[PDB]
Amino acid sequence: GSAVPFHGAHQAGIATPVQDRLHFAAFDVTTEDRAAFVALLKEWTAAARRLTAGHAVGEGAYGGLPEAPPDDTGEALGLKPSRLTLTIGFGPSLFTRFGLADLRPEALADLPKFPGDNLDRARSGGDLCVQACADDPQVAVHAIRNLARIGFGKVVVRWSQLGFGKTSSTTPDKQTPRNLLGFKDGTRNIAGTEKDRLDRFVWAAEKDGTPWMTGGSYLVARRIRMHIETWDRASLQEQEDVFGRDKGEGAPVGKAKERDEPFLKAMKPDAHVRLAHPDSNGGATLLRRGYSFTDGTDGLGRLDAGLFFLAYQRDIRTGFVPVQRNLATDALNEYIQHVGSAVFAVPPGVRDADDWWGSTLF
Amino acid sequence: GSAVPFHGAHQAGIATPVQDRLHFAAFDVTTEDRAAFVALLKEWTAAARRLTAGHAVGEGAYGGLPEAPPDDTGEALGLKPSRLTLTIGFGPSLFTRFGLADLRPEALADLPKFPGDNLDRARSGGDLCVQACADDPQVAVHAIRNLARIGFGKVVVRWSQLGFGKTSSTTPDKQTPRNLLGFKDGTRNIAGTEKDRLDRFVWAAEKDGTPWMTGGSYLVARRIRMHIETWDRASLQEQEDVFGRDKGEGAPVGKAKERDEPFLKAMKPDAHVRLAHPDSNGGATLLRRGYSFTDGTDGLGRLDAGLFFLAYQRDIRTGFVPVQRNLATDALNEYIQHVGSAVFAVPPGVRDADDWWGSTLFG
Ligand code: HEM
Ligand code: HEM
Repeated sequence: GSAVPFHGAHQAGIATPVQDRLHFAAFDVTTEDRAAFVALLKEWTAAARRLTAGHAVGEGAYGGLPEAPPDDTGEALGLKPSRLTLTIGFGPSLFTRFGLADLRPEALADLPKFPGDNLDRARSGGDLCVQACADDPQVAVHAIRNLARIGFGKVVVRWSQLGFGKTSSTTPDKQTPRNLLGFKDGTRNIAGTEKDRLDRFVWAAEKDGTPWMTGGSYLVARRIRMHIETWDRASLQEQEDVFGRDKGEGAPVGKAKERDEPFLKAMKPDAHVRLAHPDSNGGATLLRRGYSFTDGTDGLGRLDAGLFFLAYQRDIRTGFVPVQRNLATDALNEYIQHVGSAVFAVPPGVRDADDWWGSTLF
Repeated sequence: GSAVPFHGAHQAGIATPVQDRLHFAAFDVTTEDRAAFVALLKEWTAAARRLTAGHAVGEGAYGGLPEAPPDDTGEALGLKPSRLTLTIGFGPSLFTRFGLADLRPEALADLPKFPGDNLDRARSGGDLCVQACADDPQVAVHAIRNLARIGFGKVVVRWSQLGFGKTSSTTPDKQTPRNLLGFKDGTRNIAGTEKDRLDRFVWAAEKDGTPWMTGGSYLVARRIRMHIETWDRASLQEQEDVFGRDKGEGAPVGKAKERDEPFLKAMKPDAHVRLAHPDSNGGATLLRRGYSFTDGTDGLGRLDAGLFFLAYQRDIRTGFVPVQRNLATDALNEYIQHVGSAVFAVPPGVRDADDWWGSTLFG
């Protein structure tokens, strides 16, 4: 139930241990006034310092003037911080406003079309995002609700996604979680303790060509539907061949333990792990941080199920793009469909109590 | 603790301790064959015994014949029982099948239309329900996903709702939870410790008129959306006046502590507590066991959030119906809308290892 520090060289919510719950929101900007937008970023930063420490925003949830609406909506009263992190990102579309066109980073690349894509335009894109992660869903909803309220008249919610359980790991010392296909997901990631790998593959550097982004990262979000009727009638051998790992232990084919290193040539040529591995992609490595979702039934007698896939990287052109291109022949494609997509530049950390989200850009 | 016993005179998940998470599903029946349906109830009961003890269904999630589909879909491997309870109920529409029309309980009453209802037919009704409650949401979802799979060809999923209450790892057991309006919710309820009040207000008795239902109960489910952004623009005073309790402590007006008994005359005439209180309703008293929901945002950017209201009672005609009728003028109506509804008869418990869900009805 402890707090995660809000200040640092980088934003929290990336290398941080993965929390149980997600509430992700994408917002579009409705004001043309640069000064008013800056004022919003500062007020949001102040609220975030309170929320991540388990305190109410502004003057509190009660005990003010009877005739005024309370500053905080009150539904997190008496709850612990619950490892709340709040991570902000800026979409490519933001850079068409406030005279920012020449500051759009080259590494914030638009994604190509991929075979099999069926993207819903209303649950794609966005001028900006807030990723709220916490171990308590009520704490995460409270944060998003209060930020949206503060932003009334300057930003609107475009789309949101809740994640009921994690399907990722930045802590290899702890149990790896399972996705809704029943396999462990997160074994070969980047750990929060691997400082050299984070510097090489995740954090943007000064030399990369965009000074304001130094210490930030780039985020790809993909909403992926799972064809669970089709999957659940597949044989055990079929399921294991798709991935290249066994279902029970999650060991590479032929080996005994989860964390034994894969031997790729024993896997089928279209196995997911074989196609996604760094050695198959010229060394390209990602930090995966996604969550499972279910949004009701599909209207055809079945549960809906999916995975909200989140990846962080130093450059979209050298991280997600080459790996997803290599997945064109993946055996997994028979059982999934990408139905939503967004990219964001995630700025550097808030250094201290006088700093604010986006200060290096504005 | 870690597990809740499955066997009993009553089904678990009613009077047993309230768990942190819900997955509620309504099912429609696609078979006309009574024997095939009974076979399904037996298979489902066997699966439920496994699930509630933290074991995989059938022969397991791995290690069988490579060329067969696994019996269990595998996403709960490595998790704990998590206090899972599975509670089954039968809707009025089931009793038009299998020759059961003369065994529908009179206490399983159809609800009247109430003022301001805006019910979505696709998220209403259903022949059957399973209420899955657990501390870990993946344990609850895995239960529903595997029951639906076992039943494929005889039942389909009509509608499904996820919900949340407190997170017990971080929040004391004695603290009342808050709903998404920021008010404490559950102060004056029937507790699972109150054996006599359960016998009076919750469990069906033999003399009530339907022998197969003795030790069962009746469930009303209402999906209630909150107009969150309108509520959040109301003054503190307006919010407190709507309920008749203060927001910080949750005490009745003119009192000091949450658990102080209310003085109804100090509240406004259309305050929610005043209208809902048993003394306003001829002594009618309910067991509330609902969960908050947040599904996402709608097409206008508004939060799709609310309360998935669940009430158990000895008779729908003397429990939910009188109380909800008395809320016709509730000040809360400005901020909520009922958008889904269903009613179920929840049979008695599974007595021992040879018994099965629905045995008193089917024989
Ligand atoms: C519903 C979609 C997906 C499922 C169910 C899934 C499942 C898995 C599983 C079970 C593993 C093996 C355990 C592990 O090392 O984490 C894995 C590995 C991996 N996946 Fe996926 N995945 C999906 C989508 C994607 C996407 C879209 C990408 C990237 C474009 C991706 C990239 C990776 C990578 C890089 C690995 C690690 C390979 C290695 O270095 O050994 N996955 N995935
Ligand atoms: C979104 C919908 C609702 C909200 C936000 C809500 C909220 C509350 C709150 C804050 C209390 C006071 C604390 C407590 O004793 O639990 C309360 C009490 C109560 N509510 Fe509601 N409620 C809702 C809907 C309903 C409905 C549909 C019914 C019944 C048909 C109902 C019946 C009651 C009862 C019986 C009490 C206890 C009164 C007493 O004996 O003091 N509520 N509700």
